[PDB]
Amino acid sequence: SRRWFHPNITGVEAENLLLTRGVDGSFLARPSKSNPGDFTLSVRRNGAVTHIKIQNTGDYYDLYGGEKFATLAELVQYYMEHHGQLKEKNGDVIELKYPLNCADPTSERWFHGHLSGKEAEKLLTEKGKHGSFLVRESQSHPGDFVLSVRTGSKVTHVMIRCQELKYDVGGGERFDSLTDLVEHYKKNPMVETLGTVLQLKQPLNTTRINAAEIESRVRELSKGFWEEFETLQQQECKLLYSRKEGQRQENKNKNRYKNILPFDHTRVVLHSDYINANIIMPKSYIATQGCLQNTVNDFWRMVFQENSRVIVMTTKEVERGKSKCVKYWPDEYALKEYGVMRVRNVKESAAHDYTLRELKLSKVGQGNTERTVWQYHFRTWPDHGVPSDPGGVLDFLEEVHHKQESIMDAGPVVVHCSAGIGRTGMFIVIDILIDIIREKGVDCDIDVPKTIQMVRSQRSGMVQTEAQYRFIYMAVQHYIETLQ
Repeated sequence: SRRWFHPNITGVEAENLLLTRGVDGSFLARPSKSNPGDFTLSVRRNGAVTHIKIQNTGDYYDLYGGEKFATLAELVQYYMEHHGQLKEKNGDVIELKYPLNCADPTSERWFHGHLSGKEAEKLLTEKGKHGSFLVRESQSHPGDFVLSVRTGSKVTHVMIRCQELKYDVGGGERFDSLTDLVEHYKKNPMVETLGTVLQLKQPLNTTRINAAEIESRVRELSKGFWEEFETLQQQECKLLYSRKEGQRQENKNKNRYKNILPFDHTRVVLHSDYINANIIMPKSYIATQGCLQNTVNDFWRMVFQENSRVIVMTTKEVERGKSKCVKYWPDEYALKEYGVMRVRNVKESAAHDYTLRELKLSKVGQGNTERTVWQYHFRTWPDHGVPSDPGGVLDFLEEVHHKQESIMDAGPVVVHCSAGIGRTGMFIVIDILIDIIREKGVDCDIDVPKTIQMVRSQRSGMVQTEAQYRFIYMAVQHYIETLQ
């Protein structure tokens, strides 16, 4: 529910809360202030609390003394089911049982704060349609709040009272949080004495902009990005789709990371049929993990079957001493057979930021089925964080786009890194956003969080860090600004 995630809590605070309001098996998750980017899973057992690090360095969440995951939500779901798997001192097992809910509404899409009554009516006027709503703090009766809704023709305002940390609309139920209050009236709408029904359909969109004003939006978010990224993160519980196929005993060894699996509904099916990969539709894409030694034949079968002619590799084979992907292509001028798949490395050309490999791909025994597959291999991604300038990624992407565009009836573009969710998500999203622009010019509407959220519903946790989030904005602004 993401209720168990507390965006504005301290470690000490976390300990008090679990100790007073919680019980054994209670837990919560919070950003770690012991060096940002991290997160902590705070859990109570034996009348005491332990804090457990989870790292995200761009590729995944790594629970210490636990598995690797695509989202915190998937992490929590996994340990709230599979009991005995979450171990403490490499021995003691901790049980996640009782999510300790957060009454802090800052990460809701519908929540603003700071905002005036009039600036509310303007945005609900400019941007809103039937059902759109927001909550803001009352300025006139401070400590209270106001819910404003459009019936798109009309803006209605409802006072929300805070009475010793409980919320009400002046009668009826007193709720533990504004989220509960909101969720209650989204399903149990209010009626005006007059007959109009206040449907709370969708929160007001405060992220879609005209592309011509990304310079503006960025500087605003630059003193911002975090609240917005976190608002998106809070939406990940809506995205817990089934991932049964990757979880079969037969398929387990085909996954590089056990718990980072493809959604059943968008997975690439091989005509065994399993590969850890998904179709991403916004030009379509396939997002996949870096090959294992034992999935290389599957990888090429996939490329063949889908008629993909471009492949984008966003990782070095080894980074920070860790293997990310196995070399799955021939030396230059060599030919190899991968099961029934044959690939020749016809030529390589290095540029500053990447290497290009021209590969010929075919089924063994059927030379009529040959086609040129172009592999772009991004080599300059840094150890930590993201690149300083987006010019590299950009020229890389524009070059990829043009190769794709110059081949008739080309299939999806295959994008991968290691888990296939971090840089992989970041590249696809950037590419989707620029596509819109090359088509519709500069006078058009783009929406970063919503675009990521659309992609997240097709493969788990696409775009992993706030650092990748910020980078997307920088990348698009750059492209915009150099279009003049």
